[PDB]
Amino acid sequence: VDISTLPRVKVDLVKPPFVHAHDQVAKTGPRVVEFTMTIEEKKLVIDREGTEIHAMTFNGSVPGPLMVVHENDYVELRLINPDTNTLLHNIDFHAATGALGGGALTQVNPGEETTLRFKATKPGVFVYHCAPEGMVPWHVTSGMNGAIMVLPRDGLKDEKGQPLTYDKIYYVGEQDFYVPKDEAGNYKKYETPGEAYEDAVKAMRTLTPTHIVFNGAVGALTGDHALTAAVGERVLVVHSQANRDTRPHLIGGHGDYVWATGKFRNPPDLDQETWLIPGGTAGAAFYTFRQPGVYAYVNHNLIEAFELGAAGHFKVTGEWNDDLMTSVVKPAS
Amino acid sequence: VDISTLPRVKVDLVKPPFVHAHDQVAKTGPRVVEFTMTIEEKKLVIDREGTEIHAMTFNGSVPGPLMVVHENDYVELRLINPDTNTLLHNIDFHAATGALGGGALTQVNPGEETTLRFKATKPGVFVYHCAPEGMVPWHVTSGMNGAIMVLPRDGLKDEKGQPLTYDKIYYVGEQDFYVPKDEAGNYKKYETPGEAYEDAVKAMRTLTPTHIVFNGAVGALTGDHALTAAVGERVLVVHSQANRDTRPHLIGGHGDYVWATGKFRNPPDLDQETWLIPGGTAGAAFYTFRQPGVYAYVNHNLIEAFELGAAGHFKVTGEWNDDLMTSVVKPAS
Amino acid sequence: VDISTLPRVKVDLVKPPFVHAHDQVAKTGPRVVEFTMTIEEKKLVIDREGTEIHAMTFNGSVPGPLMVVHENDYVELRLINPDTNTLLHNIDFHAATGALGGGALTQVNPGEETTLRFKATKPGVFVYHCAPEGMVPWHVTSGMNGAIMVLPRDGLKDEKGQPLTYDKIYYVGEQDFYVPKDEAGNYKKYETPGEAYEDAVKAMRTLTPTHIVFNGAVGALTGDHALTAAVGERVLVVHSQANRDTRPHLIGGHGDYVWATGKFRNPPDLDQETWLIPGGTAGAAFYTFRQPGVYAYVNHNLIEAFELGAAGHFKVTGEWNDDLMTSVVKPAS
Ligand SMILES: O=N[O-]
Ligand SMILES: O=N[O-]
Ligand SMILES: O=N[O-]
Ligand SMILES: [Cu+2]
Ligand SMILES: [Cu+2]
Ligand SMILES: [Cu+2]
Ligand SMILES: [Cu+2]
Ligand SMILES: [Cu+2]
Ligand SMILES: [Cu+2]
Repeated sequence: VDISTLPRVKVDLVKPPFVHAHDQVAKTGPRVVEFTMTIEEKKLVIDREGTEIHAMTFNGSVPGPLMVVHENDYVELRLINPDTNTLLHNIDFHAATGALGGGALTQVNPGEETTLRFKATKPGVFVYHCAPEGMVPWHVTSGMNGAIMVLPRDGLKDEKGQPLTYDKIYYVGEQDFYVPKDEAGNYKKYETPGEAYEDAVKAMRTLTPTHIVFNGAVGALTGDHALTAAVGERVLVVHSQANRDTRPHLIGGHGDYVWATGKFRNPPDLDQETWLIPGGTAGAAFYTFRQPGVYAYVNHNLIEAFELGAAGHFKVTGEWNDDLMTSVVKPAS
Repeated sequence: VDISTLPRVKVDLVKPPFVHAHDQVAKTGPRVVEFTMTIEEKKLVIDREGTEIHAMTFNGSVPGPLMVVHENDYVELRLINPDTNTLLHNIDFHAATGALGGGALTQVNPGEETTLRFKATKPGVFVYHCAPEGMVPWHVTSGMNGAIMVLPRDGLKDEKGQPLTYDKIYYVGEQDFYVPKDEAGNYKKYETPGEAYEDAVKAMRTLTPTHIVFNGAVGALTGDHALTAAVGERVLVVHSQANRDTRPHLIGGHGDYVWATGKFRNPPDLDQETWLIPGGTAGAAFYTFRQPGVYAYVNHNLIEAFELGAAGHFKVTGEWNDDLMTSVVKPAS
Repeated sequence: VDISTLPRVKVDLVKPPFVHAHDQVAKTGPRVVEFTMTIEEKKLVIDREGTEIHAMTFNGSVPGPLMVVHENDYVELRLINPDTNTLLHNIDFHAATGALGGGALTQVNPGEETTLRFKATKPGVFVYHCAPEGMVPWHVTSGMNGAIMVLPRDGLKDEKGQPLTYDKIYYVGEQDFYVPKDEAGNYKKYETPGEAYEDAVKAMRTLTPTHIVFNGAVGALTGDHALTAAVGERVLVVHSQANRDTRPHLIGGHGDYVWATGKFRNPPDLDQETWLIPGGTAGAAFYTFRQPGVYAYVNHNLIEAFELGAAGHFKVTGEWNDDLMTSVVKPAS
């Protein structure tokens, strides 16, 4: 088919954990969906101690923004590498077929741009990430990854074929960082990317992250940036991990319907407490809130959550249900 | 509904790997099921070398006892923290909805008790664990975790909707411990919990357990404490890991029906050799023994099993089936 | 039944990643399928640096060869330990029932052989590995593992019960090695297996592989030994990991149908980007190629893939489909 005869729609992306507006059920036929992202190398402070790294980002954030299309739409990405950056970059979409997910066709030096198009033939949530030949894990574990959601044209379905419709969606990107340490255990610091590269490789080869964070920093999804919901609201949480396994858990809730490995032609797993998202995968969990208050959303390696950073919060408004849970006798002597 | 109009039944818990008596198919309507647990901080020897730690337990055991109810029963737990303990504790049930699984409502200092009630709205096996704000992984990885089984009211079902009925059930709790080491690699030792806390945090942050054990110690489920069965018996093995992934395997057998992530509204996976239970999850495997002899039940990271402790035994009585397996020619020159 | 009345067929094994000829749909009734393997202890160079280890192999390769039978065939293995080896060995089949998978019946000193028979009662791909009491992880992580495929008698089926027929099959064995290091980080070297044993145990207990490789060495499945396919071909990739989790991914493709934990009575997961194969398991992924070119097949812990060795290639011939993917604007200033 002549792709030039199809509608074109330009998407304006938003910063995670928020997600650009879209329709769950497709209101048009197939479209070419146009996205632009600008690569930004920048310093980021990632913990409460003030540890600052040289991050590599799509569109200025870790993770990169969530892109949303429907099955059999075409994704057309303009990828810009401005001359204020110093490295070569590209992009691999796990949603795409051919050319190493796009990476073989999108190598951009500083000062260059490119436009890639692919057909989104499989529904699900998928990782995307930079992947320059020979330097792949360094770019990925510097923050250069995000996700894309390819919705079925008739939206999501439960294990019986009945519709599932979310009221809110959030995208939680989980990032393992490998900040090199000296023998005494303090984080080093480097003057150029090339001077950093060998100790970055050394640090990665330990297979022991120094930090594991949501939305780019310890505490990013807390306080004034906590996730929010109301009792009775249906929430989809998309979670990705481009390099390392994770095991999400909503403390005080469940995943009512979970696609742990993210692919919507499969029936969801029901009533999960915790789910495994393998490294290199995006998953999605659907929950209807039943109680108000603070929830923690964590990687349930609790060391990874509470020591290394992989924990955020929901603040949920509404009525308390004492049938579902109550303190019969409050703590007392 | 007026919960006061429902029957109350008091359960008397038993020490793992055994499980209190219960009915698979509910013989009554919904009930308030009353449990009591008393927290005990105690020294435990966890390996053959004599390594002794300061464990934190529910009811004196690692893991804490398996609680069993049916879907839409109410769980009413009296949690006691005697004044012979020194720390603050609480409890989070992954089966429950609201207040961080109960933790926000059950904070008990030494000398205090509390009673929590929640409705068990989802069937499955679930973790429970202590979770005091700011000190969560330390309590969990000191042994303060167990599991609860919420049976469907009409018992278990296979992938076709047909009943599955177990003859025996066992609960295997798997515990990762992080005993601090000095530079030479020997385990340290500490005079108070507060003096231990920083090196416990340091040890946890390595993400490398020093010990990974079933039922609280190397070898606990061997010898006179091996699990037992007969040929032809249907056995359910509930397995939990509150903090770290595991991959159970019955050496010489299978999981005929497995809920790897523990939730009974899902069809089981059939004929598994090995299954992944993510950290923060309980799973359950159903097997019908077909051969007598010794079996090993392991985490099939065989280093974790045979070096670090994650191995137990079954001793199975009955007839040998030479059709299923035989030595045609015994080892010989 | 009198096994002596059944047909016998002798299989002649081939070196991975290739697989001996077989029929997907069984063309005969049940058979005794006869295999022979000869254990070989040998030196292997496993990386580009020239690191040489003392490997322990079935039939001279890491992994051992893929064996293929049908459900309810009998597997009859002659296992030979020649007197040129120095250690005791045996074999455990995860496909088998009883005697620790066969290990209790197959202990062979150098200069001995044995013949084991078992009934392959469950369809799926399964690990086999050596397992000498007390030394199990050392033999496994020295390379002494492979896999066996037990096909359903009517071949593979999709999630709807429709046939799935592969045109090509490959077996990728993934091996974690634990080469002991000195304090400075260089690999040691040892003069006998007994002198190596304690530092091998020490190295294993770090839970941090030094190398993670496909088909026995860094780069083994690249260059003149890349995997091959044509556009439109249906390929099954069997992947095993006897000791540690992995997460396979075809870079530029998908797993159209995946049995991540390898057992064919279960419906496959559709459209996977990445899948988790738990340590101690074999899995299988079915894909129909749609684009030509180079693909990388990796463990999608990208550190494990590109630093530690867990990466191979496909070279795929045929026509490029610009509807599915194209460069709209090639990289340019
Ligand atoms: O369930 N909370 O750690
Ligand atoms: O299957 N045993 O390690
Ligand atoms: O998807 N490639 O790393
Ligand atoms: Cu990059
Ligand atoms: Cu990738
Ligand atoms: Cu506690
Ligand atoms: Cu928890
Ligand atoms: Cu061996
Ligand atoms: Cu095994």
